[PDB]
Amino acid sequence: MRKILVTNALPYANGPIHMGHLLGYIQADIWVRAMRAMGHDVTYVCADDAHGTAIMLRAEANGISPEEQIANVQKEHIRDFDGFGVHFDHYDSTHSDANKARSTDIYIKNREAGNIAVRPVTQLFDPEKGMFLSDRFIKGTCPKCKSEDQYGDSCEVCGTTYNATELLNPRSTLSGATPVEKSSDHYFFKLPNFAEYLQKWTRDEGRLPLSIANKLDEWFEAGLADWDISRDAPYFGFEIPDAPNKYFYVWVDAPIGYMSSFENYIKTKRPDLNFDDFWKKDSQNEVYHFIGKDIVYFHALFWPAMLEGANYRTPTGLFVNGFLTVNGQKMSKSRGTFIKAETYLQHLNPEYLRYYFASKLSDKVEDSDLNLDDFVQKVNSDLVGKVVNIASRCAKFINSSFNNTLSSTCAESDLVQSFIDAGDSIAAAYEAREFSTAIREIMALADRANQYIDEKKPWALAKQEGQEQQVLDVCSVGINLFRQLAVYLAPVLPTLAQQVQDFLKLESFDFESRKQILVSHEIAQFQPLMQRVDPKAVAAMVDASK
Ligand code: MET
Ligand code: NA
Ligand SMILES: [Zn+2]
Repeated sequence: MRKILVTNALPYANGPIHMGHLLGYIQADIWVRAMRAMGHDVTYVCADDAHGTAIMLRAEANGISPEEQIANVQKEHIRDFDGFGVHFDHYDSTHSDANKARSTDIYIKNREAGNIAVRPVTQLFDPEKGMFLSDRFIKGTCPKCKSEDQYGDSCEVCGTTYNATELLNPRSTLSGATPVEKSSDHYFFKLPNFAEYLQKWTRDEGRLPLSIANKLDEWFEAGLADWDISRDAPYFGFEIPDAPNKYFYVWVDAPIGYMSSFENYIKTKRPDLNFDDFWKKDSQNEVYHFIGKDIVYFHALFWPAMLEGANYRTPTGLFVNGFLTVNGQKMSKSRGTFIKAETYLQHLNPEYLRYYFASKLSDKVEDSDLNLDDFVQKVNSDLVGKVVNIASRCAKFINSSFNNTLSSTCAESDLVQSFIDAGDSIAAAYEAREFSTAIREIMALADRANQYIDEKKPWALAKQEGQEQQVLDVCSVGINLFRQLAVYLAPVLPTLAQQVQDFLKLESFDFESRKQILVSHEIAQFQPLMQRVDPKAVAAMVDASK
């Protein structure tokens, strides 16, 4: 009865999608597809994160306006997401008019509720560029440990936090020039007004993964502070109402893009839904954000406080994932492991990576390692050599000898029913984001199917007097077992699933449809459904990434 709204983190419009970021997008897409295959009403949206100084820097580097820069990168991101089967219902932009309006609405409601303060602050200013400098565009000497080259917010060597004005001998990263100190009025969101609210919110059952417990404990012990939400002109972003020449910091309007992408989606595709159905405080529907562990603070503290302050509902849960390593090391251009999503697609089948990720993904916030030799072996053994070969080895006889038509009865009803009944556990694993468990359970079923075929030996039956019906019965069971496997893998391998729908002539492929055992059922001529992963193609991708 409850409908679900799901998002992925919004990528910045300042560069391409890389293979490491695909982990969370593929995780979310698998979940959405599996939940839909189980009959849930799931809406799935994303958008480009379009604002901020970093995006202005890229635009100028590329000789174009910010508006043309974000238009270019949005098309690139959509291209890459689509290439990996990450299919959103809608892909928008934080620059949209819908997001401008909702940003103003949330700000003004918070301002009138008492959650906004304005005050003059001392800020570093680049005199060459005529720009006030935010913390990530200032470097200097940490006042505590005296280490060079630290940004304006905190030191990586000793961990001290500070205002950028406490750095010794600072520099602007925009020009290298020495900044000067000036005054600028800044707008602050009064996050401390929500300390007790968030201490309860972050600990509600299902809101956050259990591992984030200690990380939040640190955060609440350290104490919440007013959040600086304004940026001075020049800034590519939304102007703050009644604050001339002041803009919302990109992170204010970025999560609002979740609302606005959804809002623009339902305006064309779900006339049965309205915005309040998901975002009014009395909503009975669910909202989930898939996000990396590096942005949990924005999503677990800033975001629900801003929503609560504006009388909107808050996310039901944050699904948090770790990072991807490659061959047991951080991804580097020098090792050719900082791989653009576009480069992978120029050399390899995307469903290789969907499967490999699924076989390792769990509900835990952990880093996943992509060992490239293991990637080749795992995908080839599991999919090409085991799962797809079950169809091949059974279809061989049905296509060649039995007019492409499965037997009129199921000769192993209990065995097939046992594969059907295993769907309940597989569905529960997908829903719990325990993808590695779902894959293991499916592969255990594939082993049982090969065990059955090996026991019956259709190749021997085809060479024995009078066993024609038994060859057909056995191969028909094998195809039915394969069909169950492909239904269960469909959230992970949607293209393979479409191909199996064509091969088995099946219009429906959701979980309910699997209860229909195929009998007297014409199938198409079998053709290979997946090529093996070629190690040279993997190496060509690595070499193209150096
Ligand atoms: C509202 S999610 C925004 C995520 C941000 N663009 C990032 O890359 O970290
Ligand atoms: Na995980
Ligand atoms: Zn330090």
